[PDB]
Amino acid sequence: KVFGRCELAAAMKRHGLDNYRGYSLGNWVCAAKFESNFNTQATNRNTDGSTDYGILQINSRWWCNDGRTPGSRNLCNIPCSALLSSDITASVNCAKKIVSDGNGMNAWVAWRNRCKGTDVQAWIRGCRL
Ligand SMILES: [Cl-]
Ligand SMILES: [Cl-]
Ligand SMILES: [Cl-]
Ligand SMILES: [Cl-]
Ligand SMILES: [Cl-]
Ligand SMILES: [Cl-]
Ligand SMILES: [Cl-]
Ligand code: NA
Repeated sequence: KVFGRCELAAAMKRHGLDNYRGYSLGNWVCAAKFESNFNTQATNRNTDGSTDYGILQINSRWWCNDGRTPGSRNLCNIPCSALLSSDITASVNCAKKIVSDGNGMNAWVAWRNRCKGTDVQAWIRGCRL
């Protein structure tokens, strides 16, 4: 599913992401825009043989099992295909583990390079939340 900006903001708010570990909702929308272009089906293969899955491009080396990433962990305890669902619940629950891990949202390279230190409130402007 390809989400609208406000539709996704509302879904993330209902799943408890607004101010989760201090990150306002605009941060999560900005990250999703630049990671996946708001497309739950996005996949991208990395040089190391790991793959990034879904709206928040969660990586198979640490967070999910795709059956093809040797010596990988599955810290979210989910098949990576669960992250491509139109229901963002599995992605959100896994993102909460990731952002609690010590690096905060710096774990998302697109957030660090394209969202961090920008006016992220702009991503939820105009939305009925
Ligand atoms: Cl947009
Ligand atoms: Cl915000
Ligand atoms: Cl694997
Ligand atoms: Cl594991
Ligand atoms: Cl699994
Ligand atoms: Cl959803
Ligand atoms: Cl933090
Ligand atoms: Na894995």
